[PDB]
Amino acid sequence: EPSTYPTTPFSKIELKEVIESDAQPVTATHTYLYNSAGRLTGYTGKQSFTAGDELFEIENTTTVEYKDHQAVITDEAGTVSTYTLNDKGYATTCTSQDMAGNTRTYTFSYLINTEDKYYLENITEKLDDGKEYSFITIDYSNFRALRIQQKVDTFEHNSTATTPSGNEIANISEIPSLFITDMYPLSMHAVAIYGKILGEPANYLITQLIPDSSEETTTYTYTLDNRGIVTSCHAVVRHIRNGYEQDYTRTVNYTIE
Amino acid sequence: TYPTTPFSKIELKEVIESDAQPVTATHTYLYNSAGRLTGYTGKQSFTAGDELFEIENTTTVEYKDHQAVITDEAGTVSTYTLNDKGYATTCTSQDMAGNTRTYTFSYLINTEDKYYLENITEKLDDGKEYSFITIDYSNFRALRIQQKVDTFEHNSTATTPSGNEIANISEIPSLFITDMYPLSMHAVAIYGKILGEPANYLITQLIPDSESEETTTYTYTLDNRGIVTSCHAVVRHIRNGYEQDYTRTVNYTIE
Amino acid sequence: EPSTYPTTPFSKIELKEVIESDAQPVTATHTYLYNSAGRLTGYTGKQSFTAGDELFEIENTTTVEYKDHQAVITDEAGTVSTYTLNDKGYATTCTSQDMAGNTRTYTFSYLINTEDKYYLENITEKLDDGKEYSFITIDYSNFRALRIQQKVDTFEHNSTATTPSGNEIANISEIPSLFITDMYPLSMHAVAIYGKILGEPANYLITQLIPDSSEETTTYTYTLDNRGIVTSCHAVVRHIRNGYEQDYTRTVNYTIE
Amino acid sequence: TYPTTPFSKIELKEVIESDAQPVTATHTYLYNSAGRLTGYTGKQSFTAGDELFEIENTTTVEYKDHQAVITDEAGTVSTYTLNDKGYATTCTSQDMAGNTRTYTFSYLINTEDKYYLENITEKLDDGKEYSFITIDYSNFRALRIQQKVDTFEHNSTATTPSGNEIANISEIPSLFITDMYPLSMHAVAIYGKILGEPANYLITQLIPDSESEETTTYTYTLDNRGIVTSCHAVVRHIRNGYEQDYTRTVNYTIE
Amino acid sequence: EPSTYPTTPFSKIELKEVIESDAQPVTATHTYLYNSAGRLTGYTGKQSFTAGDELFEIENTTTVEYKDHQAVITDEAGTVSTYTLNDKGYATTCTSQDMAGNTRTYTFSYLINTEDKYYLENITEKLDDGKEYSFITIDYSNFRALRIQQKVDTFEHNSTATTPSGNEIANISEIPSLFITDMYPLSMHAVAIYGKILGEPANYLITQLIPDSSEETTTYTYTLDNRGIVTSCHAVVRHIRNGYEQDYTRTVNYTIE
Ligand SMILES: [Cl-]
Ligand SMILES: [Cl-]
Ligand SMILES: [Cl-]
Ligand SMILES: [Cl-]
Ligand SMILES: [Cl-]
Repeated sequence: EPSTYPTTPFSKIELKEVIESDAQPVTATHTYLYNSAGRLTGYTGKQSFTAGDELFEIENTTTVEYKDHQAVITDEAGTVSTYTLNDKGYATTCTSQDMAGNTRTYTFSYLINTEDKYYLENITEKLDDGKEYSFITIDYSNFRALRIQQKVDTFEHNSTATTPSGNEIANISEIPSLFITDMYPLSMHAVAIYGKILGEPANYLITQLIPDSSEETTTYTYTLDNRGIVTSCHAVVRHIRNGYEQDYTRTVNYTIE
Repeated sequence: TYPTTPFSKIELKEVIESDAQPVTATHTYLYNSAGRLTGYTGKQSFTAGDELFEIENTTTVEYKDHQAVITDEAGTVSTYTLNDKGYATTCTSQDMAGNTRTYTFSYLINTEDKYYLENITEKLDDGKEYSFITIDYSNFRALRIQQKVDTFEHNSTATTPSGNEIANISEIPSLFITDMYPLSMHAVAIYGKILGEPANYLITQLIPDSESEETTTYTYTLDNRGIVTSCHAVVRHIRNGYEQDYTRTVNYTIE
Repeated sequence: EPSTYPTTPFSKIELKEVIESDAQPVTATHTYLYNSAGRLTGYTGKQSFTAGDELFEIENTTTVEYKDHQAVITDEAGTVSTYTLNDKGYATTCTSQDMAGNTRTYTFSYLINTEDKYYLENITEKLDDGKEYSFITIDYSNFRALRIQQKVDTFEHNSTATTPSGNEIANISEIPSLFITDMYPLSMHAVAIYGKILGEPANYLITQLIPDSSEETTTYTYTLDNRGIVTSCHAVVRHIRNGYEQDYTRTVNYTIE
Repeated sequence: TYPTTPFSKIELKEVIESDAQPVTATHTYLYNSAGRLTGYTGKQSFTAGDELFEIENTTTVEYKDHQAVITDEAGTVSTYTLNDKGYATTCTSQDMAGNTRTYTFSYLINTEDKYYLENITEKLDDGKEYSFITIDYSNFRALRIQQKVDTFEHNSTATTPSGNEIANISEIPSLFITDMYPLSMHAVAIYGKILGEPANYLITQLIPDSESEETTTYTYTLDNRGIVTSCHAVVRHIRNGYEQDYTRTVNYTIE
Repeated sequence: EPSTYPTTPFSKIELKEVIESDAQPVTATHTYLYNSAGRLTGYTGKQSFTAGDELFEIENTTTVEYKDHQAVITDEAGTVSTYTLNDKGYATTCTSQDMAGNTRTYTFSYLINTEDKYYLENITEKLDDGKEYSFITIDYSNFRALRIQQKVDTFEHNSTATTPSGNEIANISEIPSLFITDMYPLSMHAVAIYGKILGEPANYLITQLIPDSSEETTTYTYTLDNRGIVTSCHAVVRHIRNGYEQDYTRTVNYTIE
C-alpha cells in the first residue's frame, strides 16, 4: 500500500545541551516522541539549573494532533499552527494563530524523489495583506551540497550546506541539521520539522555550513553508535572579522531510540 | 581490457592549517597485483571540544563484466559502465535527495590505445545537464579546461614547463582535478584510472583565464626512482595591495 | 670607465624565516647569488618541514641571463620575464610571458642621482588592450622618508616609509625593504629587485612603514654585525580596528657575504 | 605444518594519557589468506615542541623451510627456527651492542596438536641465562606465571572467572603478555602465533603473588560475532591510604 | 686488515641549540670534525647572541692529536687530557692536567662485541691519593635497554635508557645520546666521546631516560632525513614533585655529513 504520511522509525529523538555560564549553567532538553506508526505526537522542552542549592526543572509541551490531511500543533503559550497536508502527509500550507489573534500564513513546496519522498525546497511566509515577508529556498542540484537562499524582510543571505565526498555519513538517524531549526522562518516550525511534516532530512549528514562572504563557517562533527546512529554533534562556529577569529563551540548529545 | 597502476598503494597525507585546530587528512588508495584499484580509506584526525577525533571511512571497488561498482559505508552504490578498454562511459550514483544522478564520460584515445578524459557531463534526474568539465589536449604543455556548474563558467590552463617536464612515473592525478566539480565527486574512480589516464608529465601551474589571476603553482620533490614524495601548492592572492599566498603541502607514499 | 650595470658587492644574499604553525612549521630560505662582477645570476627558494618523522626540502630555482641591454628571468613554472635595460643596466620595460601564453607589460621610471645611480620612482602595469591595471610610485622628496602611492585596479592606498633622523643605519647591506617585494605589482619582480635591475635600494634602512588611516603600522628592528651589515630583521605589524590591537611579528635572518 | 589466524587484520588503538601531551598508539598486524602473519606497523601520533609527530615503523615477516625471519626498518634480523608444526623452538636477534641474543621456547601440546608456550629462556652471547618466563596450565582458569629478569623474580596468576568465561574467538593474546620481559621483545612473533596459541578464554585478571596486591582487571566489549571491540585495563594502586587506579583503554579492529 | 682505531663515516657532526631567554637568547653550536680516515681531529664551540643591536660570536676550540696508542685532547683553557689507547684505539686510561697543575685520573672498561667493537661499561675517576671519587657503569644485558649506575662522591643514582621494541631506529648517525655528555664524570670527556675514543654509541637510538624513583623522565623524539640520519632531537624532561608536573623542552638540530 502507498504511504499516506512520513514516518520516523524511532519512538524518541532527544537532544541535550549545556548552555554555558560561569554562574548559572542551564541544561536544555528537547524531546520528540513518535507513536508506533512513526508519526510525531508531541514535543517537550526542559530547562534544568541550580538556584541556591536546589535543582529546578522548567518544562513546556507542544501537542501534535492529526486529522484527514491535517496536523494541528499547539504550544504551551496557546499558539495553534494548522498544517494542511497533501496525500503523502507533507504540509503544503500552514496557518498559525496566537492567543492575541495574530495570524501568519506559509506555503511549502518540495522536490519529490523516485520513491515519492518529499524534500523541502521552499518555505514562504506571508502577512495578512498578502505581502511576502520571508522565504527560505533549498536547492538539491549539487551532488553533495545544498544551496540555501534566505530572505527576512530586507535581509538577504545565501549559504551552502555540504557533505564531504568519500566521507559521507548516511542519515539513518533521520534527523534534521542543527542550523535548519534556527533559520527564520523555519525556526517557527521546529516541531513540524522533526515530525517530517515539512519534508525528509537530507540522506547524508551535513558537516559544513558555509555562508557567502568577514566569514562565519559552522563545522559539524558527529559521533555514532554501533548502529551508525548519531549520539552527539560537535558544532564549531568560526567567525572572522578582518583577521580577528572568534570560535564558538556547541555539544549536542542525542538519544535516538 | 582495463587500465592499471603499477603500485600497490598511493597514499596522500596533509596537515590542513585552514581550520581553528590543525586537521591531519589521509587518502589511501589500494591496488591489487593486477593493478586495479580495490579500495579507498579517507581519514581525518583533529580535536573537537575535549574529544580527539579520528574519522575513518572505507570505499570498496568491485569489478564485474564491463562494470566497476563503488560502494561506501553510507550505502551509496556508484555503478560505472566500462568500455572494452576498462574506462567508464557512464556512471549512476545517488544524490542528497536519493535521486539517481547520471554522468557520461568521453575520451581522447592516444596511439597506444590509452584513454584521456576530454568530457565529464552531469545530468539531473529530469535529464537536465547541470554541469560539465571539458579538457583539450591540443598542446600537452597547456591543457585547456572549461568548467560549467549551473550558470557559472570557468576556463583555465594547466601547464607543464618547456624543457623542465617531470615524467609522471608516479601515475598520479593532479591535486586540482579532484577539487573541480563534478570531477571532485569521482576521486576514487579517478585514482583507479576508471576515468582515464593521468597527464604524462606533472602539471606545475593552473592558470585561470583573466584581473591579477589567482594562479596555482605546484612544486614537487621526487625520490631516487623519480617518484613523487611531496607536492607544495601555492595559490597567489592579492589583499589590500599585498601578496598573501595560500599554501598546501601534500606528502606522498607511492609503493 | 662608466658602469654599464648595477652591482651588489656580495656573492650571496640569503634570507631565512620560520613560517609559524602549532603542527607543521616551515623554514623558508630565499637565496640570491651574484657573480664576481656583482650581477645577480640566480635565485633559489627552499621550504623545509617535517612530515611523519622525516625532514623534507622543497626547492624552486629562477635563472637570470644577460644579453646586450637585456635581462631574461625564467622561473621553475616556465614564466619568462624579459627586461629591456637602459645604458646603465636598469630596466625601462619588461614583458612577462607564462606557459599559457598570457603576457603582462611593465614600464619603469627613475630618479637619477649625482653618481648616476637609479632609484625606482614608478612601476606601471598594463594589460594586453593597453589599459593601465596597476602602479606603484615612490617619491624621494622628504629628506628621511619615502612617500608611496599604490593602485591595484580600483584599490588605492598611500603610505610613508621612514628612516629615523639621528638614528639612520647606512644600507651597506644593499638590501631592499621587506615590504617592497610583497607590494603588487613589485611582488611580480622580486628577483629583478634583489638584482638591482629595478633600481638601487634607499641609502638608509627603513624602520617604519606607515599606511594612511583603523591603523596598521610596520616597525623594523635590525641587528648588524661588526661590518654594519644586516644579520636579522624583526618586523612588527600593529593592526588596530576601533581600539582592538592585534600584533604580528616576523623574524628574518640574513646571511650577506 | 603451521599455526593460523582466521583474520586478515588485528589492529589495536590506544590514547595514552600518561605523557605530558596525549599520544595515540596504533599496532597493526596483517595476515595473508593462508592465515600467517606477514607484517606489523607500529604508529605513534603526538606533538613535540611545535612539530606534530607521526612515527610509523614497519616490520616484515618472511617464511622459509622451518623458519620465520622478522626484519624491521632499523635492519634487525630476528630468525625464528620453527618445528614441524610451525612454532618457534629458537630465536636469534641482535642486542644494543650488536651481539647475538638467543631465545629458546618450549610448549604444552594439547590433544588437537595446538602448542601453548610454557617457557621462554633468554641467553646472552657468553651463554649466560639472563631471563625466563614459565607458564603452568594445570588450572586453565588460573595460569601460574613465573618471571625471572637477572636476580629479580615475580610470580603471578592469570585468571578467567568460573561460569563467566568469554571464548577467545578473537584469537588475540592478553595485553599483559607483550609487556612482560622477555616476551615484550617478541610481540610480532606472539601475534603471528609463532610463539604459541593464545588462551582459549579471555583473561580477566592478573594477580601478582603477595602486601595489598597491584592486580590488573580486564573488561571486554564484544560485537555480535563475539569478537573483541575494546579492552579496559584497571591496575589498582593504594597511595596514602586511598585507591588511585591506573587505567588503559585499547580499541580493537579484528577483521 | 684489522682496525687499529674507531671511525666515524662523516666529516662533520654539528649540534645547534637555542638556549631560551626573554632578553638575551643564545644560539650554541658544537662542531665535531673528522678527517677522511674517520678520526676526530677537533671540536669548536660557538655562542652567538645580540648585544645592543649587534650580533656577537664567542668561540672555543679543542684540538685532538694522535700518537701510537695515544690521543691528546687540549682545550681553550690549556687543560690537557692524555688518553692511553688499546690496540683497537679505545681509551683504557686517561690523565687530565689543568694549567694549575691539578690532575685527575680515569680508567675505562668495555663490552667487546663479535665484530671487536667496544662499548663503554665503566668509567671510574680517581683522586691523587688513589681514592675513587666517581663512576658510571652501563649494563647492556637487557635486549632493548641500558641500565646505568652513577656515583658522584656520596650521591648515588640508577637509571634506565630505553629503545622501543618494534619502533627501533638504527644509529647510522653514529651519535651519542644527549644525556651521556651531561652525566659526571662522562661530562669531562665529551670530545673523546664524540670521537668514539670512549667506545661506540648504542646501535639503536634511545627514546627514554628513566631515573629510579618524585619522578623525572626524559623523552627523545628524532627527525631523520631520507638516509635515516638524525636532523633533530626533541627532548622533553617531565619533572613531578607530589603531583606537581613541570615540563622542560630542548630542540637540538643536527648537521651530520
Ligand atoms: Cl549572500
Ligand atoms: Cl573564465
Ligand atoms: Cl590612502
Ligand atoms: Cl612474587
Ligand atoms: Cl637510584
